[PDB]
Parts: sequence; C-alpha cells; structure tokens
Amino acid sequence: PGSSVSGTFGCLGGRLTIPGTGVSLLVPNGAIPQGKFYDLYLRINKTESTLPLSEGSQTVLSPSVTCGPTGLLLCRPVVLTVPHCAEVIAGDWIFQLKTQAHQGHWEEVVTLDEETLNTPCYCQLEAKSCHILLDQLGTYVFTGESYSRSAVKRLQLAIFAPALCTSLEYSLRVYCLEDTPAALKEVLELERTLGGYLVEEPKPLLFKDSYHNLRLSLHDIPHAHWRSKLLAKYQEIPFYHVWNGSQKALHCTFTLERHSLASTEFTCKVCVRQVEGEGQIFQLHTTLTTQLGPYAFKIPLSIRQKICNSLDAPNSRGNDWRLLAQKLSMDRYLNYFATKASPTGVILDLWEARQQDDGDLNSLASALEEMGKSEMLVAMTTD
Repeated sequence: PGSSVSGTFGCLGGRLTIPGTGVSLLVPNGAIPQGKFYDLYLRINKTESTLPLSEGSQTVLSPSVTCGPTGLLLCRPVVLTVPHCAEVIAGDWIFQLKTQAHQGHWEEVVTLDEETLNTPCYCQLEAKSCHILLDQLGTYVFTGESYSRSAVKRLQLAIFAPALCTSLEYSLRVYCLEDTPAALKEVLELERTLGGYLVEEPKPLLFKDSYHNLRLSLHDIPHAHWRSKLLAKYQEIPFYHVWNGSQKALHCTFTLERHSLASTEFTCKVCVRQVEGEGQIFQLHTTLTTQLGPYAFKIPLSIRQKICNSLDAPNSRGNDWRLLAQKLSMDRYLNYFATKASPTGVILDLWEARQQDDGDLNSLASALEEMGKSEMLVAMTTD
C-alpha cells in the first residue's frame, strides 16, 4: 500500500519517491508533452517475485520496481533510481537490466557494456545505486551474475530482540540483509508486527563469491544467569541463500534462557562472518513522496537552458557535453546521450537524480571550470 506512490505531472515534470527505500522516479521538464497531464505511479514489488532470477551464479541486485502506467507518450527520458547491493568497482560482475512484460516472465533490456544505438535505456551505475534513464515506463530490476572469485556484494546486519519479555525464554533475531534502504525498511516493518526492536544500529558486511557460508554465533554469555537453548555452537546460512537475493529477511534466531525474572540485563558478543572472508562483532547489551517542477529541481530552467545551449554544440577538440559527461563520471556509453535532441539536457537530468543522494551543486561547477567554459556559466552553477 505505502510501497507504492502516485502523482499527477505536467511538462514541468517532478519527482515521485517511496520514502526510506532509495526508489524514486524523476520526470524531467519536457518529458510530458506540453499542455498534457499524466497520472503516474511507482511501486516496489514483492521481494519474492524475482525468485526465478536468483539461482546459482545469478543474483538480483535491486528491488523490482514498477513505474507506469505504460502506453503514455514521453518526449524525453525519465530517470528511475533504484538502490543496489553490488560492490561495483571490484571483481567481475556481468550487470543486466531486466524487464517484466507480464507476471513471472523476465527478459533482458540490456547487458551493461553491450549497449547499441537502439538500447532504450542508460544505466548510470553508481557505488550504491543505479540511475536508469528510461525511454519508457514498465517493470524493471537490476541484476548481476558472476563466477569470479573476486565479485562482492554488500550486506547489512541488523539484530532484533522482543520489546516485551515475560518468560524465562528470550530470543535474538540476527538478520543478514542486502544493503539497500528498502531491505532495512521491510525488516523494520516485519519486526513491528513481531513486537521486536532494533537493539543496535545495523553494521555492514562484505560478502564474497567464494562459495563460503555465513556463520553466526553467540559468545561471552553471562553463564551465571543465562544459557543458550541451542545444541550447536554456531549457525550457518548457506552461501547460495546469501548470494542469490530475492529472499525476504534472511536471519538466524538465537534462543536464550534466564534463571529468573530478576535477570533483566543481557550481554554477549555476537559474531557474524563469512568463512574465509569478512566478519563483524556486536557488543550487545539489552534490558528486559511528490515534488513538482520546477521547484523539485536544483538547477533553475534559465540556467539549465544556458548550459545546454553552450554544451550541445559539437566541439572540435572534444570540449562539449562529452567532456562534461566524462568529468561527472557519466561516460560509460556516450552514444545514448548523442541520440537525444539535447545530450546536455539528459546529462543534467542524471546529475539531478544524483543530487537526491550524495553530491553537491559544486560538482557541476567544478566540471565546467575544468572544461574552460564561461566563468558566467560557472558563476551560475556554483554553490
């Protein structure tokens, strides 16, 4: 219900966002035909709906996201942003954007680095998210596959305990989640129903394509007052279950027993690690959606038009939108911008999409300054 949002947009565009997920749809100025208004929606689909894409070497890297309705005319691309859990720079991944024509059926839109002049999207692949320029709306998911020993995904580790405890029985739920805000939001919602609370801030863990399992154990339990109810000294989560994705709230449950209700404080060391890989320690101690244009955008229309007019013109020594794209690290496949009526306009849309996250207006001015462009353009873009 609240994993979907909707809005009405015109040619001035705007932004649709599902709060706490990393998922948003940026509808730029001029994507919607002048004098028209579109009712659009944006939804995250069930974690389990991509299960067929999660097997052996293949993994789902992002939530599956639907934007629509389909069948509306767009004049310029829109930007669909999704978070991902890949470590991108490192070991070899084959990245792919996939689309779902109808329920239970996926096909590739593109495999990254196989782009052609006909590819109807551009995946701007960032460290922790993808900003996907789309020529059309629909259902999309970002996937990655690898046999490389070097390929890494990012996890976040979140531990929950019951807020109310009346028994001698006590339990800790140690979740091993994909590192996206969406994944955390989902588990927080699950635990609200289960009556759990987050005992510590989540912690990162890198998980390697090494075929090694996750191992989880408790240590330094106050034996005088507490005991573990499990025979095994540790628990494991199978490598493929961690690797593949599309699994709702992966966790192990640890079960403890207090001697009496006088014991109202629990302490222990929780270790979560990949065999032959990384590990984390928790030192535990418990007690018993819609913006509209042009205000949705960081660059005023007047300044955007000035930049686009300056940079759209082909430059003999390479000093045009191509160099701006290179400077902003948006140059993995320049020909997607080249076929647009304003290559600069689409680059700026991508920059806008980035600014919802980590950057600053100075990344744009810095780039323009290094390009030797008008100091008036730099003046206009500085922050």
